[PDB]
Amino acid sequence: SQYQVGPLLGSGGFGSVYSGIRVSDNLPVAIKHVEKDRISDWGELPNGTRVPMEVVLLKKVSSGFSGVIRLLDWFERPDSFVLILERPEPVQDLFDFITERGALQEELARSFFWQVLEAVRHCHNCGVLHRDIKDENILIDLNRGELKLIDFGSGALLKDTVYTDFDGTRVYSPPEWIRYHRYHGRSAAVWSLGILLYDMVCGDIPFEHDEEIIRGQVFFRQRVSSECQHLIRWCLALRPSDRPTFEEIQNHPWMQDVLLPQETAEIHLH
Ligand SMILES: COc1ccc2c(c1CN1CCNCC1)O/C(=C\c1c[nH]c3cnccc13)C2=O
Repeated sequence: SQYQVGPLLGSGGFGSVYSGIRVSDNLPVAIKHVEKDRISDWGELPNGTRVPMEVVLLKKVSSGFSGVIRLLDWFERPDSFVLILERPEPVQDLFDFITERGALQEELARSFFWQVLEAVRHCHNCGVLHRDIKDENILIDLNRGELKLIDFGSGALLKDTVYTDFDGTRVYSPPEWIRYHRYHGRSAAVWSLGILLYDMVCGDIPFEHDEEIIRGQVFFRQRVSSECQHLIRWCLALRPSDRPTFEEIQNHPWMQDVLLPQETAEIHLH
């Protein structure tokens, strides 16, 4: 009615995502159907309405501009919720991008990683923990060179105490989760960021099995500068408290002289 539904973009047990167009202005959107009986975590709006937590989280971060995909609207159905999400065009997710082009040049990896950090910082500042940071949940606006974080379906309100639930991606999950089913938000995020950064510069993730994660030894399969290797190994410290803060990551020498998004697009995407 209010949207022209296009092709399916992806699906899972959570539900399904379609490309779409808002009739009123031809604005590109994504349409996410979320099955009610597969929602683990429910939240509340002021009005008291139960909604998926993702709706709560998205509202907390969809204020203003950011590298987070914005929730434009949402609807309730008898057995599902429907989320209307911002859709840049043309886009490609980071997983497909790395698949097509292999390991990224460090200058490009630096630009992308920096934008992800800024997006994650925005989330934390808004009281939101994403909990599933990975290449598939990152969209690249190919024209503007801007990255967007998506899928807060595994996320949670940020807190300073321990989390005992996790339904994000295992190979991006920290050793303390694998072992003790316990983690703290920021340090677990930093671990996933380490996995992400390795993924960008090596063209694949560093760990496949639980035992490799808890061993935490990083082998580099591509030529990577010593500074980048150092940042990666720091983010992947076995002890959570040994991991850097976001500020320490962004002040790391490897992170200096980041390209602007449009510069990034001009050199690397055009
Ligand atoms: C299994 O597929 C899923 C699952 C969850 C979400 C999702 C997709 C579809 N793609 C996403 C990219 N990686 C491959 C799978 O998309 C989302 C949000 C979106 C907001 N705006 C957009 C624009 N284009 C595509 C997507 C979205 C989601 O939460």
